[PDB]
This record gives sequence, structure tokens and C-alpha cells, in this order.
Amino acid sequence: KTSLDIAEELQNDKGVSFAFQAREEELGAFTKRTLFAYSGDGLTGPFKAPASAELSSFLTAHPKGRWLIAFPLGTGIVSVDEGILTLEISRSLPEVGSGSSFYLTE
Amino acid sequence: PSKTSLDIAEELQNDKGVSFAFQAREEELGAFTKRTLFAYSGDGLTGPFKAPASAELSSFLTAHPKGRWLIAFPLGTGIVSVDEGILTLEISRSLPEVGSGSSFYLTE
Amino acid sequence: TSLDIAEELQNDKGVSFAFQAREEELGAFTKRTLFAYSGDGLTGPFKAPASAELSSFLTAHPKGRWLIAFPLGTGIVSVDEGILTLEISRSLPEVGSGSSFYLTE
Repeated sequence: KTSLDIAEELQNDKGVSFAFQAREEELGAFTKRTLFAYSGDGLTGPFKAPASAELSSFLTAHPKGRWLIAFPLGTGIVSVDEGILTLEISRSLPEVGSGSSFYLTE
Repeated sequence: PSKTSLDIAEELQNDKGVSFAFQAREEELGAFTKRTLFAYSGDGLTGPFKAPASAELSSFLTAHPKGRWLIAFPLGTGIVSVDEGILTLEISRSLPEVGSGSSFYLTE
Repeated sequence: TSLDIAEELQNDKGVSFAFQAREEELGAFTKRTLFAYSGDGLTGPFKAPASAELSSFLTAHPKGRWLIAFPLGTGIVSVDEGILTLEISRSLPEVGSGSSFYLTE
């Protein structure tokens, strides 16, 4: 059922930190991959931080090559490039809070 | 042991090639049961999405206390309903990309 | 494996919410998620007595409250002396469902 369930804390160069969880679930013919993201901090601009090789692999796997994600106060896109995660945001966020983004594939 | 008593998924496509994956899950939490609809599309939606659903998905969708599913996507809001095995998703605004979202209810 | 608290709260005006509070372990990480559902509308804040167990769970958030997105607006859930308060960003003709979590190690 659940074949991957990993979590890690990432921090950018100015001390903003995020917890990310990557979950993979098998549902008969379908596989579901969910990215969960949490930060108590605000973001003025994009969040860029080194990510584990395993989280990077998971992020790369998305059919869109990136992860559109809703937070309470705005929208983000999560991507990875050479082990650096980037979360770009639609507007500055005084607090990020929590959100998730998934896809299903068969 | 698992709390998940139902976990089904299916892919729907409309006459215009837009496609959605839907997952229906039921989780038993003692006195309460949660039923969740998960929806995903990489496509945009100009207007409502209509496609045939399985008998199982249709039954799950019908069971909601409101008779339909208010659902948040990143760029707008939808209502998912079913009528004679045709699923309809109506959207609040046109969406350049739908992305993912979920809608649940809890019942005792 | 996950641990859940679930209950239905009602205010003095008949608005009802269901809450599920889930705790999950992911190695060095703990994830706590609050799930909230109401089919009702809300003009202003929802206030109702909550169980000691839900109150305890709610208090554990590092921010001391739960920023939560519903389809039509944002809320903050807090607890004070076993009374749950959900404050909302704008009036909601229908609350719907939403969830709020944190993960910490």
C-alpha cells in the first residue's frame, strides 16, 4: 500500500526552514505520489535549499516535472535541479503554513 | 491492521481529451468514518468536465450528505456531482491547470 | 499505526463541525494533522467545547494555533480552557473541508 514515506527538514541560506514529506502509495493499477510541505516562516521570495538525493528523485518523477501546491495564503511550484529544491511563490507570504500536492498515474 | 476500508481509483476522460484521475477512500476512525475524494488533472478546464464514472465511484459520490463535493484546487474551486453514472465537475473560474485537491466529510 | 481523535462539536447556534486529529510517526519526524469538516455556513467565529484529548492535541502546535485553508476562505483554530475557537478570514456561506498539519523532528 504505502511503499515510500520519507521526511526531511530543508533550510535556505537565510534560515527559513521547511519540512517536506514524500509519500508513495499503490492503489491497484494506480500509483499516487504526494508531496507534503510545512513552514512556520514567511517568504518574501523563492525558497531554495539543498534536498536529499532521494527527495530529489521523487520530485523529478512528476509528469509535469514540478509540483503545483496550494498553501493557505498563496500558491507555489516546487521543482528540483541538481539536488537544489526551489519553491517559487505567487505572492509574498507572511506565513507559509501547510499544503500538499499529489498526482495519480496508472 | 489498516483503518482504510475502501480505496479505489479510476481515470476519466471527456470528449475533448481532458483527463482526470479520481480516488475514493473510506477510513474507519472508531465512532466516525471519513470519506475522501481525491482529484488530479494536469489539464486546463475551460468549462465543466463530464465523463462516465464506474458504478462504484458513482455510489461513493452519491453518498455525500450535500449530494455533491465542494473541492479546492490551487487556482479555483469545483463541485463534483454524479447523475446516472456521469460525473460532472463544475469550476468557479476557468483554470489554466487544475492540479490536485481533495474533499472529505466525516460522519458518525 | 496512525493515532486518531475524532469528534463532532456544535456551537450555541446549531452549526456543527467534525474534527479528526491524526498523529503519525515518520522516523525522527512526527506529523500532526487536523482535519475539519462542516456543511454549514459561518458569519463569525465558531466556538464550542472540545474534548480534553482534542484540546491537548491542538495545544501541541508550535504556533499555538492551526492556520487552515477551506475552499472559500482561511481559518485559525485555537483552544483555550477546553473551548475550541475557529476564526475565519471572511464569512463562509459553506465551510466545506480542509486540513492543517505540521511536521517536526
